[PDB]
Amino acid sequence: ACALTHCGILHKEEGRLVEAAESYQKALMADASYKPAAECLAIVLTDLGTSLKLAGNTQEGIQKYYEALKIDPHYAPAYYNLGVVYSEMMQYDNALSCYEKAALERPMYAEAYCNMGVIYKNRGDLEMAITCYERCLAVSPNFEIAKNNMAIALTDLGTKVKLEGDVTQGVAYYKKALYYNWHYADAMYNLGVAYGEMLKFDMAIVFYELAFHFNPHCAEACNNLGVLYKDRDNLDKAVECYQMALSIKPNFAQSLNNLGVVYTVQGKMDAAASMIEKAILANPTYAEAFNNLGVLYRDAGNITMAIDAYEECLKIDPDSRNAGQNRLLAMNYINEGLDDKLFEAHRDWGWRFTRLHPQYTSWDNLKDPERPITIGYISPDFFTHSVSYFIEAPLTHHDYTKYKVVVYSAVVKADAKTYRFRDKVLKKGGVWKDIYGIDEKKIASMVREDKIDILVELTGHTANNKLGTMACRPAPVQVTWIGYPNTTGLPTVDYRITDSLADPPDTKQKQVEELVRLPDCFLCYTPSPEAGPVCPTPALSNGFVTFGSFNNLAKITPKVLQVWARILCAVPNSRLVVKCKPFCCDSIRQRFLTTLEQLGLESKRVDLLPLILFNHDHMQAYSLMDISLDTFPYAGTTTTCESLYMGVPCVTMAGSVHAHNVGVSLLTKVGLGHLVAKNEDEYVQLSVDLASDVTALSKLRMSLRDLMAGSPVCNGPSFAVGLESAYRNMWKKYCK
Amino acid sequence: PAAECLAIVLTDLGTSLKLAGNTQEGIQKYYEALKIDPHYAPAYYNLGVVYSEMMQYDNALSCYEKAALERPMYAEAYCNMGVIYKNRGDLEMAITCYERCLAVSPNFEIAKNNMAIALTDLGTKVKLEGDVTQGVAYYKKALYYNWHYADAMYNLGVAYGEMLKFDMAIVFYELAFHFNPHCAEACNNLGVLYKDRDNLDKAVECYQMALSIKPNFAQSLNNLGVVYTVQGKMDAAASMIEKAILANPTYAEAFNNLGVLYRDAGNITMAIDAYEECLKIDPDSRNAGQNRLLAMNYINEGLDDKLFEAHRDWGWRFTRLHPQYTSWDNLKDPERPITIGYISPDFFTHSVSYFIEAPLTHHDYTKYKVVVYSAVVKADAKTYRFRDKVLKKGGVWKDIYGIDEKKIASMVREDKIDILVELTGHTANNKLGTMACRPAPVQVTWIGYPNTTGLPTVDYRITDSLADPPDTKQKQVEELVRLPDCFLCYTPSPEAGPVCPTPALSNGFVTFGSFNNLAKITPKVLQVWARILCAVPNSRLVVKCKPFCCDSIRQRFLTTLEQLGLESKRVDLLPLILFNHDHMQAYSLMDISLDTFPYAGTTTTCESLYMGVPCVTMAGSVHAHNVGVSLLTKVGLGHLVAKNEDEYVQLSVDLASDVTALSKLRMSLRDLMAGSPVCNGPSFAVGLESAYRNMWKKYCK
Repeated sequence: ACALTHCGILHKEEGRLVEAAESYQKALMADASYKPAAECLAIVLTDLGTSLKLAGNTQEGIQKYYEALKIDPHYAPAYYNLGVVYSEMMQYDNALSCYEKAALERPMYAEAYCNMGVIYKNRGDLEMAITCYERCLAVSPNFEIAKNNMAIALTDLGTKVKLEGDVTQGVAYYKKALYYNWHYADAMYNLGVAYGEMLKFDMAIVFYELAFHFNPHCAEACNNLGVLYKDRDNLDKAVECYQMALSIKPNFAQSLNNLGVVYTVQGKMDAAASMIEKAILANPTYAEAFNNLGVLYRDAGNITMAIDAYEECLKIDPDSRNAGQNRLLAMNYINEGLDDKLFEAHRDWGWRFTRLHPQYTSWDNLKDPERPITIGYISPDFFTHSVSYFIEAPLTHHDYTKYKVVVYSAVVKADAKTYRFRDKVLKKGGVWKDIYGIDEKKIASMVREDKIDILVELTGHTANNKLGTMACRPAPVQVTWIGYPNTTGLPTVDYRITDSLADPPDTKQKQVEELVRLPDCFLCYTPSPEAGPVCPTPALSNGFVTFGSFNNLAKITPKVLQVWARILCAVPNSRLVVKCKPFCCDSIRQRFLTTLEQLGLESKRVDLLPLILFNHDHMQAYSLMDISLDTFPYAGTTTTCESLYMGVPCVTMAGSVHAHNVGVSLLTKVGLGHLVAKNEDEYVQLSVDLASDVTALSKLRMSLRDLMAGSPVCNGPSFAVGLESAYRNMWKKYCK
Repeated sequence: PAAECLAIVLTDLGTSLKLAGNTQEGIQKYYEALKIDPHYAPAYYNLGVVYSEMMQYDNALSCYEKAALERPMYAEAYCNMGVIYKNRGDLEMAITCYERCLAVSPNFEIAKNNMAIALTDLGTKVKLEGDVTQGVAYYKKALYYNWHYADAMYNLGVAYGEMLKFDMAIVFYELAFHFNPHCAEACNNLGVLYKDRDNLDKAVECYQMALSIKPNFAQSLNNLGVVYTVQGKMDAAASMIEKAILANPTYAEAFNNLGVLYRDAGNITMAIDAYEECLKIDPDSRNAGQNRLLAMNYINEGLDDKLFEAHRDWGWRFTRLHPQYTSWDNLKDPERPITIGYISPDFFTHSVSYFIEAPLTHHDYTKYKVVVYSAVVKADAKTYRFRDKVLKKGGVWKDIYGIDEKKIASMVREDKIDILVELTGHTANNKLGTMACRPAPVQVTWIGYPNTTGLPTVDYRITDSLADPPDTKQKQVEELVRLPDCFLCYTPSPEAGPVCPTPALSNGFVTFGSFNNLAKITPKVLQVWARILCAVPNSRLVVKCKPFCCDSIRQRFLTTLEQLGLESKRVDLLPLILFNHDHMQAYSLMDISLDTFPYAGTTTTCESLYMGVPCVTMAGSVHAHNVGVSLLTKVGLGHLVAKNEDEYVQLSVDLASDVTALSKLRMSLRDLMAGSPVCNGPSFAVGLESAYRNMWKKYCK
């Protein structure tokens, strides 16, 4: 048997398997119990079966493997090959059983463990497959394919666990996946998004960049990265990121929408329109694209089409918060108080939102009417924003020994003014909380944990508002004040602060909040220290009066254009300068000029200026004009204050709604009530009267800065006293 | 407008003159421009550049400061200020200048890169001060502006290694290499991390790469030498460590590793020399001191008091820099469930196991509650068998691998251990530092070391009256407690298999053999074995030592034997056998076991006697020498204990002269031992229990 076995081995080494197999079979006939001849015969039979498999004789291979296992069951590789055959024909139970038996006979044959793991993974049993790979690597820790499959399974498991809400375990699984494969793009991208979701943007960026580096075709990573840079106001990088995403996936609807948004912010209106329309074509059910289209139309002054786009969004997504709030905001630009339809719409939206949220019902605030009071101001606008020019007044002038100030800053990107506010608040003993990216319900929990007395929301239905916090009713008194000129539609909001001129006692505009009228002006402008000097009246050097307006375009309704055309026709050799951010786009400028021409006014006189992002020169630009014409039915607020502070008389119009009467309030309280028109005809008459005299106009210009500084509009202390008294009255009301 | 245009043209003229080498004329034209326009920033930028070129950094700073004041949107000026401050060492002002630069120009790639550099240097500084978390934060901020800044990734790897986040450290070292393949340090650290995970092949790859980048990297040379030592490539390890020593003569750890290699290779004298060099470089090197003591134990006949002096000195100093406890809440009760902790890292298939298993198997739990402190690095079926055996009887098993020593002592205190028994000694991965803390009221050493521990804090050493006779002259430290019977209870494995027929009966020649490790086979034992083999016609010696896997050691030993008068053909050198069964069966290859001196076998002698291979031993004046005397006498073979080399030779010749008697004795030896006190588990358990009780009584008194 020994000689026959060695002859068979020698024949096998030459690959002449047939005679070797015959020799081994003869040896088995000579001495069956010779277990080494049996082992060699099983080996040769398995080699024959493998050759037959590779030759396509799969059934003959099966037969040879069964023969081998009849000769030497212990021969694990025959079980391995049988398992492979069972797997290819999808007999997964037979395959797994064969692999398990092979692993019993040979527990160090890693490749079987890997194949079991792969098969189980294809069946969605990620945990079992992972265990199989783990034991495989316990047998051999360098086997590549097994490391790669372990990384894949770990990433799939981390994603599965994360979608169940355990973000931390998902992150741990992704980190382990990168341990088994440090250049697995999927793991990196998943980590990037998990980190981004948990307010860790720097790491998120690094991860998205790595994911793109290792997998250039991860268009999703480029899109996400562009979004993250956009939120950091690095618009150029966002532009490149989205362009790359579209170079990999031209029809990537998300990149189309996001790039459209970025173009909208930059004022490139035509490009924004084109990209959002492409997004709609790519995904007709992409509601957010409709919302962004509505925003684009609103900024371009096409309010009707903006409302239509928001309505399309709300038919596609009834719960779209952004569409509803932007719709209400857009309606505020054109609906003058005649029909109580806007108020009903706000009420209906508020009832829907109050259904979408369960508020609190009790408060632990000690009901002492005379104790000090904790006032929280909550807003995303504690940066260089219009609202910032007014909230600065109370933050500086509160008596902090009686009204403890808490600031909830949701500012996406701080700046020197945010830091200035925090420094003032902290130096006077106030709490400052940055709450960007924190769930609204967690905001409500925080507000309740901070024991606030009066919560003042300053945003209303504008961008990045926190009305979800207000719906929880975390505080015992909720107020809106300056960010929005109409009712918010929240029954949980108790009061809206105004004055007796913005909302006369006989106002017919219905609102849910009780109006709190301050004795003076409800606004206290804090002038920028960079305002610089007043320039001489241009009329003295140009000989002609230049009217102007630095309001937005959504506020300049066709009717305003008609009235301005009447003004310019009634005053020979006069000019109009209009500065707004979307004039950069040539198409919008052209439509605006054509609209003015249709009213019979020669475009040449009209100077349309785009926006120049520079505070000092932005404020100094009022040296280019002589008389500001306010817009209606949405009066200016900050623009009127800036005009007055520069010495430029500003003519406003009175109407039936708060947004219309804000200009009346400011002008009357600064002492220029003779510049408040009641109707379009008086508006024209007042403008002509101002234009007819230039020396008195120059004296007025030279006096206006000092007049305003001496007025209630700049009397920070008096405003603070009045506002504190109002708050105390609210508190006493609460105690009763 | 004319003044502005003239200033512009004069500045262009000055720049051309500078590029033409007329630097002073350019400076003069720039000053003329600044007289025509004190606000023309480009002139200020030029002045700053030239002032830097002449290394007049203060004027450059002042000029770029006027440039900042005139207009706050000169990104280049802020960048240049940051570079200048970085050059002066100040990183705060540099960071601030770069921050302004990025505040006016965010996408300024140069300013991002320089900000990343400065942030990484600052993180390194802050980390060097102690605050590692802030260092990590600075490195992450660096990876924000330069996500591919390899140095930030490497330094993160370092910090995570210090933080013990080994998986993240691996990832960050691999990324560091990917973004900078010249970072040989990253390669080295990655390999180290992989070695610590018992993945030797990857570690070797990493070190070979580190050396392919930096051939004279001393650290990588040392680490690769160590890895080859673990793999047993003696010559390779030697060469590597020698190169490391040549690259850095103050790399103490390289000397320690060289000493370990020499000791494992049996070259004890030069191993001692290497440890002395290490202790010359670092005097508190725990590893060098303990390896030195262990190595001295292999060749030191009791003819001096230098070994005891060295042990006492080392122990004294060690304890000196070592806080310890001073009070115990252990109830002073002589009739209670005294808690006895056994602490050791070698519970797996190790020589000690074959003896410590006996008490674990036969120990009255209802009186001496046993707690096990297993510091095993890698467990196995035998570890699990021991854990199960202890547990099913009510013992407490605690795995303590990878826990700080002081925390081990604290845990022992919370565990209310009464008698703490250290079973390791001056070997490797010992916990003698825990013993120095004296966490338990009684400290005992028994089987892990054959000589004094030198620590005064250890109270007792377990022995018998044969290994350490009452009149022994060896001065030690601990109090000798002599058990009545053999201090050892061997429990044979269930893999010993049958005793086979006598070799001398079938092969026609007597074969001597030894399974002791090579470190114990001192030349003085080779000469004696050569005399034995010359005295016995047609004799064969079989030696199986690990280091023989390397052919160099085999050749050297064969040459040494040939120089002594023994034909190398007459010498059978066997390497390590992979499996237990056949390794144990290898006792069929010899007729007589030869014990070594001045360090006898312990486990090997018991194995030789269990397989039927009569053993000849030598008496001496040290425990390690007399262990063989203890075993043979207690088995009943005291007539096989020589008193001198001449008696050793005579006994070996006599045993070889009567093949018949040898065969009979071997056929009887297994049952003789099974009936002997060596295999009388109950009697040993009773003796050890009585000894513990006596120790406790002494303590309470």
